[PDB]
Amino acid sequence: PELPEVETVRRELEKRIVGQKIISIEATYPRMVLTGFEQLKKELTGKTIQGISRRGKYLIFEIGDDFRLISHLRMEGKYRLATLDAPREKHDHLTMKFADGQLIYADVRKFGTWELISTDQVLPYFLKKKIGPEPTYEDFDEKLFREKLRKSTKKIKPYLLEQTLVAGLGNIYVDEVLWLAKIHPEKETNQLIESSIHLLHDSIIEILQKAIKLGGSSIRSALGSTGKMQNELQVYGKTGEKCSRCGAEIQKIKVAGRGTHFCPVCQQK
DNA sequence: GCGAGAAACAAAGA
DNA sequence: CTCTTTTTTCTCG
Ligand SMILES: [Zn+2]
Repeated sequence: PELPEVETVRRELEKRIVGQKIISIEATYPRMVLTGFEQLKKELTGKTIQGISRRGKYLIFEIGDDFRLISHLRMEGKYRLATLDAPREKHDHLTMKFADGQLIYADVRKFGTWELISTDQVLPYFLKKKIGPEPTYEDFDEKLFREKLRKSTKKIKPYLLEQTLVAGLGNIYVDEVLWLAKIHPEKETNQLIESSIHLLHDSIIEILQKAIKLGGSSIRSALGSTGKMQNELQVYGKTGEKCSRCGAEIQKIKVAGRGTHFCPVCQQK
C-alpha cells in the first residue's frame, strides 16, 4: 500500500479496535517482529489499545500508556478483522486476539514488519529513518522542498520515492503526481523551475488528500478494500490507453528499476 | 557521498 | 524450464 491506503486502514482500525484489551497474540511467522516476537507477546498481552496513528506509510498502534507498535505493510501487507473461529489463510502471519474477534496480519511476500518501541522513542525512530514531512499544506514546506530540489542532480521520480522530500508517495501516486504536475520522471531536480516546483508541491498534497478522501486505491477483502481512488488513476497501469488531457498514448518505461507510466506529450523530457 | 542493481519473498504471466 | 514483474535498505565499485 501507499500512504492513502495506510491512512484508510488507520481510520478503520481507530473506529473498531480502540478500547480493546488484547487477550493473546499468536504468530506463525514470528520473524517479522523485528524487536522479537516472544518479547512483544509478553509486553502487550493484557494491554488495551488506546489509539492508532500513522507517520508516512507506517502504522502506529498506541497500546497501554508506554508502548508503540510500528507496523509497515510494505508491498502487500493486509489487515483484517475476523471472528475468533476464523480459519487460517495461507499467508496469515500474526494475530492479535480480542474478546470478540481478532486482528490478523497477512503478507504474501513476508516483507512487512512489526517493531515494538516506547512512546518516547517514536520521534527518534522516525528521525533515524529520515522520513520527510507529511503531505499537507501545514507540514510540507514548499521553500525547503524547492531548495532541496535545487541542490540535487537526482531524477525527480526516484528522489520523490526516497520519502525524504515528503512522506507517502509510492510507485502509483508518484506516477500520478508527476503526470498531474506535467513533469517527466527522469527530470533532474536542479532543472525544475520555481513554477513547476510549486505545481509539483501542490499536486503531491492534492493527489494524496483526494486518495485519502476516496478511501485509497484498492487494486485487487481486508481493511481498506472499499477504496475508489483506483477509478481516478490517470496513468498508473494505463499503458496504451489515452492521456485524458491530450489524447496521446500512455507509455511505460523503467526508471531506476521501477515501472514508470507517463504521457510523453504532457511530460516533456 | 553517488547510482545500479539486487535482496528480503511469493506468485503470476510471457 | 527461464526471465520478468510487482517498499525499504543493503552492497558494490
Ligand atoms: Zn497528455
